[PDB]
Amino acid sequence: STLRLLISDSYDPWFNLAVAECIFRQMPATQRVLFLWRNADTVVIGRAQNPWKECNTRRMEEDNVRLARRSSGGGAVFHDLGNTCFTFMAGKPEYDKTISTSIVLNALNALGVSAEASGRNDLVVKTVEGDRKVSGSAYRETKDRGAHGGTLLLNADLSRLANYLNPDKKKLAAKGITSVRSRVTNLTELLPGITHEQVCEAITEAFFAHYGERVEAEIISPNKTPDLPNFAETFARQSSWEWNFGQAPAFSHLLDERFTWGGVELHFDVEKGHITRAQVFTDSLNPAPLEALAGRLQGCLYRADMLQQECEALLVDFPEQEKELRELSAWMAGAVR
Ligand SMILES: Nc1ncnc2c1ncn2[C@@H]1O[C@H](COS(=O)(=O)NC(=O)CCCCc2cc3nc4ccc(O)cc4oc-3cc2=O)[C@@H](O)[C@H]1O
Repeated sequence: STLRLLISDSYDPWFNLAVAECIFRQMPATQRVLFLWRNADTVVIGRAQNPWKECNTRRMEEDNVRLARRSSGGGAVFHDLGNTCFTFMAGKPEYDKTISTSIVLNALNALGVSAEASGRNDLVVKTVEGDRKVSGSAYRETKDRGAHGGTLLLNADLSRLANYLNPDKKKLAAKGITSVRSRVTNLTELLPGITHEQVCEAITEAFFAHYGERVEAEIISPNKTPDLPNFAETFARQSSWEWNFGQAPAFSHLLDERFTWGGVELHFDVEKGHITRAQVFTDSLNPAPLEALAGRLQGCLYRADMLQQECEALLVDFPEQEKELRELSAWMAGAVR
């Protein structure tokens, strides 16, 4: 056949992405793939985004909310079990992202909701409060293939959506794509009790309709590594800090705090998750260890656990300022989460 339908029973955002990443390559050029999946408590960012800048990476860590960098573009979005994800995969030149959008759109109309796409990749319903966003999307192409993945806000926690997508005021000069903040709502406010299964059928039946074929859905299990080319390597890298966080565009961070022993200001040049340069500005009466720290951060990870390593390594050479340095390491680690 020409079609392929995949349903994920895994909620690991890293897992499902690794599946697409393995389906996207393994896919025969003549094939047309639909992928239906969900994710439990995650903030998903695009390839060219800065996690610390686009979402509350600190709040997520406190609350065990995973961060995932999708291979496609777009902005930062929050995933929750009331958030349905789809992914249409075709080959060029047959591939068109408007086709997929219409399939989803037709499917929505089959359910009794009347929405239309807008912007670059939104999907907005007309409500009493006006226009509300119930979906977004992002795309990925190569020389011969294509992939249009998107969401659908069925019954996500809108509170946690706002809470994690509202980052701590940080002082950042960052390259990359920034998110386009829109007003959102849940479809359950429109079709009370709409579930993930009900939606999947619509998107599936609309997919089967526009193509005229049918196929039995292939189910993926979480308790088993799917039989895919280099999945084990894919799922491993996709899950790494070096990808989700490291593959952020080059940026800079300005830090400041007024301690009782003086004020300290830090400038961080970060690239591939690594501090390429640290500069200290202080009015402390014993600035020698701080000017020394500035050098010791040459190449250090932009992460709270490695900064504290370098600080507890500094205490050895400068034992007199043990008190002052521990306050410093405590603050420095909390500003980079
Ligand atoms: N879950 C949500 N759904 C819809 N809207 C949401 C959500 N959370 C917060 N929002 C609100 O709207 C804004 C969307 O911002 S945005 O338009 O820049 N950015 C976007 O619209 C990007 C949408 C990305 C959707 C997406 C597309 C994908 N495409 C893929 C394509 C290929 C592949 O292998 C994997 C893929 O995985 C994907 C995962 C995905 O989550 C957020 O800032 C927030 O105010």
